[PDB]
Amino acid sequence: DSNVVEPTEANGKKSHVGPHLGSRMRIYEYSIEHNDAFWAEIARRDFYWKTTWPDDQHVKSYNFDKSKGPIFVKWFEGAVTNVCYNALDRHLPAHKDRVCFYFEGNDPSVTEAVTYGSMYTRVVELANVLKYQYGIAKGDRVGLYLPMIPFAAVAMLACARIGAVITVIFGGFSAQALSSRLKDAQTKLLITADASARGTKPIPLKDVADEALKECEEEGMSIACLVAENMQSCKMKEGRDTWYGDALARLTPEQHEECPVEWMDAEDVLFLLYTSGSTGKPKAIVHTTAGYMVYASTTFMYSFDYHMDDVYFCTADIGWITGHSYVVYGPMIHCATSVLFEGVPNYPDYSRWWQLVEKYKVSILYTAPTAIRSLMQAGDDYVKVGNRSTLRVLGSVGEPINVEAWKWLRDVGGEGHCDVSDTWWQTETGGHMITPMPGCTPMKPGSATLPFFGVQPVILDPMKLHEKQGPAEGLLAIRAPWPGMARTIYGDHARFEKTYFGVDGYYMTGDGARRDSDGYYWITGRVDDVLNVSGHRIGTSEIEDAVNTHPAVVESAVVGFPHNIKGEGIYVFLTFRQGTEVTPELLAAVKATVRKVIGPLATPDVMQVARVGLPKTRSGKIVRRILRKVSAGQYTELGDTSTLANPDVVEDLIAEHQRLC
Ligand SMILES: Nc1ncnc2c1ncn2[C@@H]1O[C@H](COP(=O)(O)O)[C@@H](O)[C@H]1O
Ligand SMILES: [Cl-]
Ligand SMILES: [Cl-]
Ligand SMILES: [K+]
Repeated sequence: DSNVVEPTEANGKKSHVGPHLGSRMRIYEYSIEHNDAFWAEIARRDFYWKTTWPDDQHVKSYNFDKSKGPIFVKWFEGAVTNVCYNALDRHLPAHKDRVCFYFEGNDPSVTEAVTYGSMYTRVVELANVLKYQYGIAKGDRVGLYLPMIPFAAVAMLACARIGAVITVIFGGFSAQALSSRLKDAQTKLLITADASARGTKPIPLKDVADEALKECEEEGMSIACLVAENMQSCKMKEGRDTWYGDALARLTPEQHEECPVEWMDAEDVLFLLYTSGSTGKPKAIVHTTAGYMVYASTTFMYSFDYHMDDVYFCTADIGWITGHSYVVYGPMIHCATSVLFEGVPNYPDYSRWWQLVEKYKVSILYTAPTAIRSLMQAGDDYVKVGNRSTLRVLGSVGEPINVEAWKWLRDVGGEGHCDVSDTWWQTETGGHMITPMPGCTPMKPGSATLPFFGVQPVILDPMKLHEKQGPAEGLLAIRAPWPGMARTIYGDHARFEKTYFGVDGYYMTGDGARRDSDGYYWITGRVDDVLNVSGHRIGTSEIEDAVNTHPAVVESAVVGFPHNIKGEGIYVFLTFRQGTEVTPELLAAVKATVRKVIGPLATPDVMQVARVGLPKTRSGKIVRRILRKVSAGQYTELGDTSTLANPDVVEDLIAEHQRLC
């Protein structure tokens, strides 16, 4: 095809796989036909095991078919390992002087090169604080509410080292959203920081944590709080709250040097990550130890073709799966040199990421289509002042990338001497599932291209629910297990089977897709009422619930709409009680309610008042198709109105939307 972009010659010569698609397809075919041997050989080559699994030929067991029994997946069962030891200890002493993180703060005068040796010291100190001052035991839950600073990685690895289970709460979440997660995960300890800064905006962290802990205490939980000094005179509750500096001082000197490793079974839980579904409140996706460890690290190495002479920079936050797999765990297990950045691409100005690229000789950069589009809007002058000669791989994650942004990323940001890895995956898959690999994969802008090693995607007919062969469009599903797959939903396996295994034999992704005549996949987006807003998965029912907590609100309906920067924006239709004085202030207060309940990531982009009411059937069900079409200006595609109790409303909905948009 004419839209194919060939991999660069230089990347082809460097590739772990090889210089042409045949090289990839050789390994892929083996990884499907000899799936157990493939993963056993990868596992043996790339990771330390205290104890190996008993049989290379059977490293997985599973059931994808509800009629046979409960759904389950296990990998490397019988093996013993530790994630911290693989990310940190095994790299010493040879690499003690290698940089692990080139850290930069929001303020560009705040910088630190943190070596693997220094990370070991930091992690050993914290692990001992958790063990001997908090009595954190194997399997206990620990919450993290942290900015993108070295201590965030340190805390994730320390918890891994002692077998604690982390649940990371994105620093953008509100106090109520943090509290809900702490309660549901039953965390014994919260680790946070005094505060951070994003651009000119203060990011309170401990002050937010204070309200959240107060909420948890009103519900009878007892949660201790350990606070890192990032910027302060934060309110510290006596007996509950400790400064990390005061904890460090209570360590004996040899506890700055040694902390024993908890040796973990393969299916021991590593972390819980709360994720939005189509219904109900967000639920925690459960990842265990060995299979996730293997999958996240192996995708890191191949999807980005990471070598030891590469310098890697992922712009994603630890509050999301991308920062778990591709900021902390994956990169450090392969002993990568990474850039860790606390701030934003536009502070001090829009050259900031390019200043980081040139300063640290970044060769692999992993970011999001929404960020690329904002840089595009900002103007190319902010890119072209920077030396980009070291870049050779650029990655895109979290939402579909339009052809214009792809081309701009590669030919402006990467100066035309870069391969682009558009990686499709989700929280539930642990790691990349469909992705280009640099040097060996011809690229089609906008396509994730081919399945990762060991992955068998399919297109299911939305009607017949069987596999469709050849070029086809339908539901994207995976027909076989891979080591990184989530093992359950915390406390709700029933919902897990319902959500992902409604079609016996398959993992249902929740995404739509088209596979073309070359076998390349094109992901079309969620097929359920889940939005991807600036790359962030968020459920429409959660936003409606938050909107409806305002006392003036009678009812709301939330839909996504196309957005030229964010990919998808948040559109709110709502009705107020009779007599309400509707002003921009009131609308702003309803937005603030959403931001208090959830956080700024859920901020409504458009608020439309249904002066006559929402379109509902005679049974009271809101007809969401009308609202989706109206919010997108697709006035001609509204569809059926014959089941509306109130067909009079349709004219107003269009009229008002035209007024606004
Ligand atoms: N490369 C991509 N192309 C298209 N959609 C993506 C891509 N990566 C992530 N997504 C979307 O993001 C969802 C997962 O969000 P999360 O679980 O938060 O990582 C997927 O189900 C997709 O809808
Ligand atoms: Cl040990
Ligand atoms: Cl290497
Ligand atoms: K996403």
